[PDB]
Amino acid sequence: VASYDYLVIGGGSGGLASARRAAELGARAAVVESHKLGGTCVNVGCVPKKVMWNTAVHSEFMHDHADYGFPSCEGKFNWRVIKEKRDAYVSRLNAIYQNNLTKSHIEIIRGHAAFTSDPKPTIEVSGKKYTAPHILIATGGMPSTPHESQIPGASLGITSDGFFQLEELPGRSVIVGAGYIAVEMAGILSALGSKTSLMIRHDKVLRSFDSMISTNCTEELENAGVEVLKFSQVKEVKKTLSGLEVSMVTAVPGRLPVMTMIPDVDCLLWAIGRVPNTKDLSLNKLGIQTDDKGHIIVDEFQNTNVKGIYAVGDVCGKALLTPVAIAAGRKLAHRLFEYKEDSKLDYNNIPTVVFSHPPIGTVGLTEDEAIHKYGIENVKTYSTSFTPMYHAVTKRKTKCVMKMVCANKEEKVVGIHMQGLGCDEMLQGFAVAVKMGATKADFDNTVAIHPTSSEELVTLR
Amino acid sequence: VASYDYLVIGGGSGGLASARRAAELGARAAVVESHKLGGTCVNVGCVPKKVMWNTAVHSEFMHDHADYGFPSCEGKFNWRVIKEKRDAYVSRLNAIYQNNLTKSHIEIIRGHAAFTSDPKPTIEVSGKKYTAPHILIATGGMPSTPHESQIPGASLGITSDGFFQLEELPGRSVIVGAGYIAVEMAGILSALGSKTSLMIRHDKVLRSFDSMISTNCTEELENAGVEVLKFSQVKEVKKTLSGLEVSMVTAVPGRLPVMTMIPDVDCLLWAIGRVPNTKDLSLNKLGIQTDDKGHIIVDEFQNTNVKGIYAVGDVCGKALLTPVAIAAGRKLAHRLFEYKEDSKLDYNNIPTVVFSHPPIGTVGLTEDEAIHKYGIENVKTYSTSFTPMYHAVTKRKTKCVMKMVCANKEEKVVGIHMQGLGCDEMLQGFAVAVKMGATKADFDNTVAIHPTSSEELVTLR
Ligand SMILES: Cc1cc2nc3c(=O)[nH]c(=O)nc-3n(C[C@H](O)[C@H](O)[C@H](O)COP(=O)(O)OP(=O)(O)OC[C@H]3O[C@@H](n4cnc5c(N)ncnc54)[C@H](O)[C@@H]3O)c2cc1C
Ligand SMILES: Cc1cc2nc3c(=O)[nH]c(=O)nc-3n(C[C@H](O)[C@H](O)[C@H](O)COP(=O)(O)OP(=O)(O)OC[C@H]3O[C@@H](n4cnc5c(N)ncnc54)[C@H](O)[C@@H]3O)c2cc1C
Ligand SMILES: *CC1=C(CCCCCC(=O)O)C(=O)c2ccccc2C1=O
Ligand SMILES: *CC1=C(CCCCCC(=O)O)C(=O)c2ccccc2C1=O
Repeated sequence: VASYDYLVIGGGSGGLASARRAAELGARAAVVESHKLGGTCVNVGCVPKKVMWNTAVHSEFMHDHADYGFPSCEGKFNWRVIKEKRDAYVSRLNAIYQNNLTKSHIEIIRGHAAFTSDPKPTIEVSGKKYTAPHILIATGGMPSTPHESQIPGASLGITSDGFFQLEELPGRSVIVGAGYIAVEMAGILSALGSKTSLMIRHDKVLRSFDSMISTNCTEELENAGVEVLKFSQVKEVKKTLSGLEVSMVTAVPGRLPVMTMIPDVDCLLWAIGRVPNTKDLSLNKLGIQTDDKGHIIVDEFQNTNVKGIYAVGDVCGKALLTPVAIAAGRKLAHRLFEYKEDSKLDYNNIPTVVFSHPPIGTVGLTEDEAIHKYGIENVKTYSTSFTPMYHAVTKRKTKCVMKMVCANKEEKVVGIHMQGLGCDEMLQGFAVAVKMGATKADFDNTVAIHPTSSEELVTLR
Repeated sequence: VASYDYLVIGGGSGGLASARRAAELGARAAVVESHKLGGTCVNVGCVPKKVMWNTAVHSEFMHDHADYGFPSCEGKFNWRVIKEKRDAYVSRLNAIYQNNLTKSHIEIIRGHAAFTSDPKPTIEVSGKKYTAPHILIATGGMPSTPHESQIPGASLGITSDGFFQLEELPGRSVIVGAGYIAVEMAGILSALGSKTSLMIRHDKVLRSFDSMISTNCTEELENAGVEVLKFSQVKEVKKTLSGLEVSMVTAVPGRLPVMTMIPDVDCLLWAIGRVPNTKDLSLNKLGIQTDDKGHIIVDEFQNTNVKGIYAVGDVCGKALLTPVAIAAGRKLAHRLFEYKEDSKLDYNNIPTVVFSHPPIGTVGLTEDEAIHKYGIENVKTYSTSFTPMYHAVTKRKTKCVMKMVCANKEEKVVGIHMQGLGCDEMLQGFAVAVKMGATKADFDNTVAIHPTSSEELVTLR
């Protein structure tokens, strides 16, 4: 059996980040990947999603062209064109990167890995055994789809994975879900020309976000032309002559249930959650702990319940973002190969951007979370809403809302929430300030940059 | 004679800001304006400039419309259309603000103001004399134009003031200057279709900015189609049958000087600097101190050399920005009506954005300034350059450059400099962090937001 200092299962964001840092510290490592190196981020997540978002934004530009003094443009979008360019970009990334694994002298093991019953930490790929005193599980996850038994015909729908396989613009789309992936997909499809509906179980999207964001985002979706079907769930899906027929039940509180048949649907996209990839790792052979969802259980140092075995990224079910998987992986490498016992990722104040229209930026606690932690008596919030200057000459409008959540006497900034033009690139710097424990005084004592939307955050009344 | 509790000369950003708050604090102030209320910010500066920049940005992105999968869009810009909408927008702004002015009860005196003798601070406007225990001078400045004795025919050219009076797109434009106003005007004109040249005295633009920015900005201007005329100065201007003829002398080090006659110029714009408005204030009658340039000298509390008289804004020649004039003005009305010996604007680490293409963001010290203040041995810089993923599918390209200047062993961040897409809305948050005395560790400890350009600043190595 081949022996290494570090074995990483999964060549995605978390695995590659941890493997490369370990190698820089001298560790002899190998990465096991059953599919495409790069994982979800480059192949069916972050990167291709952003390219499609940039495309959707270009559609918004086409619409304001006349208002800005130019002759109107046609508007016939060609999905095939961007699809081909997007695929080429992903190919370049996959190539330019594989080179990095080579430069780091990290061995790549192609195939599906599974733990062996060997008393010593050992895995098997294809038919060969590999071992090491340190083994990292970074297998990520996958999109969740309903069972045929629960919702007959569910298999007729696609997920975000299928979204990236599309070669043409669906004429009519129905997205099921209220999370950020559901919101991003609905926004992109609608902006590019698809007659889009977003089906949600309650009254608003992004219910885990601050109330202001949940409310505002739902309203902007409706203003953009996305039909938000509230308190609705899919009961059945059936193939028709034109496409698919979606049977929906709407149960609004205070009203009676009603069934609706949505016809002529070209694309039914399920965006109801993610499930971890742990089913076939033979975790039981070592007694590796997981929850009833399949997530690997870990402590603050990413240790599983078994010595010498760790886990990071989507597989653990906490803060499912690329930079998080990367940071957790690198912090672990320093702990194991630089012997920094205190090296770990701080999961507090992790910033996130949702690429909606306009984009959302948030970091820290929501107003409700702050109230629960410090007591309503010790929480003070500042907020504002305005129409960005960009829309001064356009008929089409979007608004910008910002909220600052402060705690205690010194009004420590414990949360920042916003949606509006430019919020995607505006958040990072404010996140650094929040991580530093900035107070509102720190914000107010920073001179504003005029004229921008960002200056509103340092001039809150 | 008319008497008030606070007299303010100038109805601009610094004047209105101080007076408006003065009224708020229960003060009894009045403001004298010889021209349009609001000042440079709303009439011939910040706001209208940004509307024109947004228009230019629109035009630039639309050149990538076909690359993003849409049918090519023509680009015959109609200047008159935007001019009218811009004027209307400014009108709505003045009205909204005017409602807040009359609300705080502030007497507006029309006419050119000028000081008189009197053993006590007194001013006369159109024959009528006014006075008060506190007089604020906030007359701002104006564009500088060469004297006919120096450059014959110089009066044939316009300045930024005239730029905002333009009702048609000049076919051929020549902008003279290397500062940010010159850079912004050249970029807007060229983006909108004018055959544009930018004449500078040396090799690069923005020489007072960090070397990386000066170099990069000059290159981006050339890549955008702006002809940068280096080591060149205007000697004479003459009216011709088809516009203007600009006589220029070019003297590149190592080469022989040469005379060039630029024909068929439709618009010659002087952007060689600004001078303070104090030539007709008769401040000599009261011994008010000024420098050789005409700037009113003041201390940290904006006090002139004559008790009871203060000055803020562009007229003082330091940090010529709207938020600085506003803040200094508020901090003053604060001191004179709140009694806080420590109340004054901190002029350190003021952030600024230059609306070039792409935009520039900077705060803190340049690498050279830091090297001189801390010593080469105590300064370390981190920098990166990349092509934003927005261009992954476009033939046209712009780059993004970022530089972090650190000082001493803890690597305190004393400067951040960058140019690229989104940098205009990206800077504010980082400025808050720098003002807080953030170190590189603080930046690196903040989790990145992917995929964005802003995350590159927290992952520099
Ligand atoms: C549509 C979509 C949009 C998103 N947008 C964003 C965004 O804008 N920003 C952001 O920060 N995050 C975003 N995310 C989330 C981000 O992509 C994930 O958090 C990140 O990819 C997780 O990294 P990971 O390393 O845990 O797993 P993954 O990158 O999924 O990698 C796990 C790898 O392990 C391999 N593997 C699994 N089992 C085995 C085995 N037994 N043997 C060998 N190899 C195996 C897989 O094939 C895979 O390559 C998005 C996700 C989706 C789905
Ligand atoms: C083209 C251009 C673009 C700019 N872009 C930006 C930008 O994007 N961001 C930024 O922060 N800054 C920008 N600035 C700078 C900003 O506009 C100025 O810093 C700010 O307006 C200065 O405010 P102020 O109150 O000192 O003077 P001003 O606003 O110039 O006001 C002085 C007022 O006093 C009046 N006045 C003068 N003399 C007398 C007198 N004797 N009696 C009565 N009234 C008198 C004037 O007519 C005027 O209205 C720009 C400037 C220009 C020229
Ligand atoms: C998110 C992403 C990935 C997955 C990577 C984590 C790799 C980390 C490391 O080495 O520390 C890529 O593989 C990749 C490749 C080229 C360009 C962009 C990207 C990504 O954004
Ligand atoms: C820059 C600006 C100005 C100039 C003024 C100072 C106003 C300050 C204060 O009273 O506190 C405006 O007058 C104005 C009016 C409406 C909308 C925007 C603006 C500006 O950006």
